[PDB]
Amino acid sequence: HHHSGSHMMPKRSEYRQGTPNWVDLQTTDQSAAKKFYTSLFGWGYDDNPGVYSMATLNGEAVAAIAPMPPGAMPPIWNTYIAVDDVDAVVDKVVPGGGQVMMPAFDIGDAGRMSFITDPTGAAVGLWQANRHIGATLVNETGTLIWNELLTDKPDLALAFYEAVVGLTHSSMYRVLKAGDAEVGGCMEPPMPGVPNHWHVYFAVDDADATAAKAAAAGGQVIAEPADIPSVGRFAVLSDPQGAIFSVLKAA
Ligand SMILES: OC[C@@H](O)[C@H](O)[C@@H](O)CO
Ligand SMILES: [Cl-]
Ligand SMILES: [Cl-]
Repeated sequence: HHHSGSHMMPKRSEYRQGTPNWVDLQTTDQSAAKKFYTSLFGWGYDDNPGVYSMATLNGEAVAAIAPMPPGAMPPIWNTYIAVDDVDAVVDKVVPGGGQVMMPAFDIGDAGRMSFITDPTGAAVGLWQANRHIGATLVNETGTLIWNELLTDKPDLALAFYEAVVGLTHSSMYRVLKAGDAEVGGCMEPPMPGVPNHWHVYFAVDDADATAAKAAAAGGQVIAEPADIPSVGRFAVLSDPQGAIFSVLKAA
């Protein structure tokens, strides 16, 4: 890991524990990644001292792009889940059958985080906010719309998130809940050779158009645009550096 009123706009100023709160990209070429994600999503950036490049859209923080640490590596989109007391949560990880990959530490005055794996090996950050809460805009076009745990052992994984952050779920595909709020999903991965991981979806107006634009911008279409019944339409894409993520047009 690199750190080593119902109709209102979906602004966020707070995250309940268990809610995915943030995604960031660690990459081999920050400059190039910036241009690519601008091409797809229209992001601007605020560089903060390497440099952590905060992606912005309509005056709101939506994600970030970070440089790699030493060692080697394929670029990756990281997911973070909000927690009230990261130290307390971390204390439950090993008893719950997971691993603490990166022990808890303070990131400037942004917050405090740990990087863990669940018992199925899917990695996720635990984020205790100080100055930085996470995304201040979600769901809208160009922003984070869904976080999905792709794992070959959903119930085992989800028992762990219940024990450690209090996430519950219901089946319909598993929809994850932090209290009464739906905050993400979980299912078995699409193909052999896909590691268990937290998958990142950004909202788009037209999955097909975005997929075409991705290829034209030097990325790759990993899974061509396809419909998910009653949900909408998605494509799985790679940026030109190799980082995989999906785009979703919701119906
Ligand atoms: O519960 C708060 C979350 O931000 C939800 O509004 C998003 O839809 C999760 O994807
Ligand atoms: Cl470039
Ligand atoms: Cl392609």
